[PDB]
Amino acid sequence: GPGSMCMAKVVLTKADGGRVEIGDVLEVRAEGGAVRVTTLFDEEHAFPGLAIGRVDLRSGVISLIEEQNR
Amino acid sequence: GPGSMCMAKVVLTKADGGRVEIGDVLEVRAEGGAVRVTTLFDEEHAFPGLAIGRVDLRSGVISLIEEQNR
Repeated sequence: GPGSMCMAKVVLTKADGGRVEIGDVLEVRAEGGAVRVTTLFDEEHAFPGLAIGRVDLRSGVISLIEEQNR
Repeated sequence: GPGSMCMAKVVLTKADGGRVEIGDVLEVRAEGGAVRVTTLFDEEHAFPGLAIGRVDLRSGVISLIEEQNR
């Protein structure tokens, strides 16, 4: 495979129209009308109004999508 | 090298109470009404009524859940 190894990364778009990325994730979950995600920094994030849309293991990218379209 | 990236694996539960797995996946996608997933064999799969529930990077397990709970 590739010349080195890393954990996955998350990417999302806010209701503000801005974007956020989270590197070195240990886990991601769709739960309670939100996405939760946890890192090797012992930090945990939460993003309401999202769901897990795509997982691309060729590059380790996890793309989130808005669960509402209104 | 030594050390290199490796593919995830998917798990899901059927309406019969049995379970199904897909090993060494290149990609997984959700479309709200279904999940779809592709392997290193150039073989692709589809599962209506599911969505992506979690991605656990500690083990490489992707787990699917039912898109309605009613």
